[PDB]
Amino acid sequence: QGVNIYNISAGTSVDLAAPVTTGDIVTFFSSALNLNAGAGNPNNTTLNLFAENGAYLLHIAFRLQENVIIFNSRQPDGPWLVEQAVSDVANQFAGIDGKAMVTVFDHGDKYQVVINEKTVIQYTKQISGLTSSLSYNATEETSIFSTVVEAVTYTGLA
Amino acid sequence: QGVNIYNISAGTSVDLAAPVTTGDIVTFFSSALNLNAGAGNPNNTTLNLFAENGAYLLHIAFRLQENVIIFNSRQPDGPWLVEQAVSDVANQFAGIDGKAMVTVFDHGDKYQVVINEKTVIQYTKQISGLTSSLSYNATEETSIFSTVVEAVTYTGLA
Ligand SMILES: CC(=O)N[C@H]1[C@@H](Oc2ccc([N+](=O)[O-])cc2)O[C@H](CO)[C@H](O)[C@@H]1O[C@@H]1O[C@H](CO)[C@H](O)[C@H](O)[C@H]1O
Ligand SMILES: CC(=O)N[C@H]1[C@@H](Oc2ccc([N+](=O)[O-])cc2)O[C@H](CO)[C@H](O)[C@@H]1O[C@@H]1O[C@H](CO)[C@H](O)[C@H](O)[C@H]1O
Repeated sequence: QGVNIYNISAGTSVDLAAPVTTGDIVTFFSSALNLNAGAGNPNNTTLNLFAENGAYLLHIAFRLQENVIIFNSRQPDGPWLVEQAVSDVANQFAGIDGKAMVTVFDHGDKYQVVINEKTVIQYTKQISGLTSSLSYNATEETSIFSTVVEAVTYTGLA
Repeated sequence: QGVNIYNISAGTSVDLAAPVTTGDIVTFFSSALNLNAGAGNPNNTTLNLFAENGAYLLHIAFRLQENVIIFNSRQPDGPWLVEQAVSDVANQFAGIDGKAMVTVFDHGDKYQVVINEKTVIQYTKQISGLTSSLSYNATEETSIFSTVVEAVTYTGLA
């Protein structure tokens, strides 16, 4: 078992030293929380788990203006697949201010997403595979998280 | 599976909403790092996993003056057991400044301790059982970590 730490500036991605597979965990840590950020176009912030081939295994989109969190997947150079949506952004974060954490458990055929201590969705995968890189995209203006998001992975758990 | 967050002021402990058992994980996060803190008496900082009966399942002691990290266990109202020691404190933290994280994996008959990304010890348990509370002890003067340490547990993984 191992712990890997990464620092992700908004708009960039990182390649993992250890891939995330079934039974593994990834937690994104934000040193800030701005639920009053400007409107998204349409996203304020997105967090993503990528396959080495470029596929979007899991796409987490926070949209304040639409007050919802979208979950989707997408083949390397393909169209976005079936969107799953959880309504009420601020409710998922309630209980903790000025910071936040987003955790994704890889349960084989589903991705469990947890905001702080709250389970937000049991996302049935539309695309399977090993997560080889992670990303955090947003503008320095309308992101709900800090400029740099810390990612910690817990691998080789199974 | 669930995520639980706790904030631990130095010298206090917290009771877990979800106990940590075999296959589970606990990570202590410090917002500071002072490897130049005053001498310990003999500990500068200790992090602990407790059983509900008060037993010290795992005791992690950081001693700058002795430049070593001690690992031990202790029955509720019993003597300290066999000490395990890893030498060179600062080396375990090398690579990251101003902050740190300490992770403990409960592997059934052993506790794996990881400082940041470095595995420090594969502690063979001297006392088994469920971890029901965690603590972070130190003086506001000679602690190597921040005044408040954030603890995150990942339970129900097995
Ligand atoms: C701008 C916007 O709200 N895009 C949404 C919208 O789809 C469109 C596409 C084009 C236009 N337009 O030319 O005016 C408007 C809306 O709804 C889609 C779902 O039906 C998407 O939500 C789309 O945003 C895209 O969502 C995907 C994830 O599904 C991903 O987050 C993309 O980055 C995002 O643009
Ligand atoms: C002060 C000190 O260095 N204590 C150490 C030492 O044991 C003693 C006990 C008493 C005296 N004394 O009356 O002068 C000096 C030293 O070595 C022990 C191991 O052989 C311990 O390391 C002890 O510290 C205690 O360690 C345990 C864990 O084993 C725990 O961290 C206690 O909080 C700590 O005091």
